[PDB]
Parts: sequence; structure tokens; C-alpha cells
Amino acid sequence: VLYVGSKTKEGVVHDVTTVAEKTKEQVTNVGGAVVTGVTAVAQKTVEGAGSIAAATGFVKKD
Amino acid sequence: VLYVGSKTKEGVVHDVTTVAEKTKEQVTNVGGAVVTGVTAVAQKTVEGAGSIAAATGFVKKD
Amino acid sequence: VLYVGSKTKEGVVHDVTTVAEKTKEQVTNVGGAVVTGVTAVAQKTVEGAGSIAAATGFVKKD
Amino acid sequence: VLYVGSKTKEGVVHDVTTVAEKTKEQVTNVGGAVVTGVTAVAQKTVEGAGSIAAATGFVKKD
Amino acid sequence: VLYVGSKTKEGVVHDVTTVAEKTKEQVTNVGGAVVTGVTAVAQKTVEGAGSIAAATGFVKKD
Amino acid sequence: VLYVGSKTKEGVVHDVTTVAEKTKEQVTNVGGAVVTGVTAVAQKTVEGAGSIAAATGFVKKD
Repeated sequence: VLYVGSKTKEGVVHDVTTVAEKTKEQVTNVGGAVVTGVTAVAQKTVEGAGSIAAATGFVKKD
Repeated sequence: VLYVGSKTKEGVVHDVTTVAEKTKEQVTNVGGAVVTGVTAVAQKTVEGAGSIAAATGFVKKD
Repeated sequence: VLYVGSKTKEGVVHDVTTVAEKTKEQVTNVGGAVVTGVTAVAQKTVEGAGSIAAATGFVKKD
Repeated sequence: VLYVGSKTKEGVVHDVTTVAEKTKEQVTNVGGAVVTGVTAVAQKTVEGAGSIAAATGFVKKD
Repeated sequence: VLYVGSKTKEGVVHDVTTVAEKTKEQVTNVGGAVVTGVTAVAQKTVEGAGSIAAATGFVKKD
Repeated sequence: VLYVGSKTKEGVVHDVTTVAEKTKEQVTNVGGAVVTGVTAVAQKTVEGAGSIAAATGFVKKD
């Protein structure tokens, strides 16, 4: 790898605008995994066997 | 790796705007994992076997 | 690794604006993990087997 | 006139609800009479020759 | 006139609710009569020749 | 006129609620009569020739 004058953006999250007006919500969770908000995960590299990256709303009952 | 004049952004989260006006919410969680807010995870590298990176709303009952 | 004039940003979270006006909330958690606020995790490297990085709203009943 | 146990309502205006959300308006009046709001006139009696009662948006160039 | 146990309401204005949210307005009046707000006129009796009662947005160039 | 146990309301204005949120306004009046607010006029009797009662947004260039 060798960069020369490189305006690079690599593994990036941006400009995630989210408006909400007069919105009702209601959750009744029992042992599950409810996800309702904003999730902005930015990575570059994940190694490994059996790994898990960026696990939103994940239920693992192995 | 070798950089020369490199305006790099690597593994980054930004500009996550979030407005909310007159919004009701209500959660009744029992042993689960409810997630409702803003989550901005930025990493670059995660190694390892069986690891977990960026685990929002995760329930692990292995 | 070798940098020369490198305006680098690596493993960074910024500009996470969050407004909230006249918003009700109500949580009734029992042994779970409810997460409702802002979470800005920024790392660069995490090693290890079986590790966990950036675990929001996580329930581990292994 | 003679009342006995008389729940009378005579010459009355009520319960004039008026909502407005995200509404633009723009008037360019020149010598006229522009009327844009809420007008609730309640009278009982008006006598006289040539009189005028309850004159909204009225232009009189006699 | 003679009242006996008379819950009378005569010449009355009430319960004029008026909400407005995020509303622009703009007036450019020149010698006219622009009316934009709430007007609640309640009278009972007006006598006289040539009189005027309850004159909103009125232009009289006689 | 003779009252006996008479809960009378005569020539009355009440309960004029008026909310306004995030509302712009702009007036450029030149010799006219711009009216933008709340006006609650309550009278009972007005006599006389050529009189004027309850004159909102009135321009008289006779």
C-alpha cells in the first residue's frame, strides 16, 4: 500500500439524518432483541473464525 | 503502508444528526435486550476467534 | 507504517448531534438490558479470543 | 318576555376550533380589505337606518 | 322582561381555540386594511342611524 | 327588567385560547391598518348616530 495525494474514505458512515415528529412507539420484549434506534457501525477489518461483526438485533441461542 | 499527503478517514462515523419532537416511547423488557437510542461505533481492526465486535441489541443465551 | 504530511482520522466518531423536544419515555426493565441514550464508541484495535468490543444492549446468559 | 327555567343561548358563537400547521401565507394589499384570520361576531339586536352589522372584508367607496 | 331561574347566555363568544405551528406569514399593506389574527366581538344592542357595529377588515373611503 | 335567580351572561367573551409555535410574521404597512393579534371586545350597548363600535382593522379616509 502506498498513497500519494489520496483523499481516501475507507470504512466510513456519515450524514445519517433522522427526523421524527409526533411518533408513538411501544415495545413488549420477552427474552428477544428489539432494536428501534439509529445504529451506525463503521469498521475496516475483522479477522477470526466464528467471529461476528456488526450484529444488530441478534439472538444467539446456540 | 506509506502515506504522502493523504487526507485519509478510515473507520469513522460522523454527522449523525437525529431530531425527535413530541415522540412517546414505552418499553416493557423482560430479560431481553431493547435498544432505542443512537449508537455510533467506529473501529479499525478486531482480531480473535469467537470474538464479537459492534454488538447492539444482542442476546446470547448459548 | 510511515506518514508524511498525513491529516489522518482513524477510529473516530464525531458530530453526533441529537435534539429532543417534548419527548416522553418510560422503561420497565426486569433483568434485561435497555439502552436509550447516545453511545459513541471509538476504538482502533482489539485483540484476543472470545473478546467483545462495543457491546451496547447486550445480555449474556451463557 | 318571561322565562321560567330556561337554559337559553341567544346570539352566541362558541367552539370555533382552528388548527394550522406548516402553512404559508402572503398578502399584497393595496387599498383593499384582506381578511385572513378568525372572526367570531355575536350580537343580539342592531337597529337603525343605513346601519351595518358584522362587516368583515368590507370595502365601502360610496 | 322577567327571568325566573334562567341560565341565559345572550350576546356571547367563547371557546375560540386557535393553534398555529410553523406557520409563515407576510403582509405588504398600502393604505388598505389587512386583518390576520383572532377577533371575538360580543355585543348585545347597537342603535343609531348610519352606525357600524363589528367592523373587521373595513375600508371606508366615502 | 327583573331577575330572580338568574345566572346570566350578557355581552361576554371568554375562553379564547391561542397557541403559536415557531411562527414567523412580517408586516410592511404604509398608512393602512394591519391587525395581527388577539382582540376580544365585549360590550352591552352602544347608542348614537354615525357611531362605530368594535372597529378592528378599520381605515376611514372619508
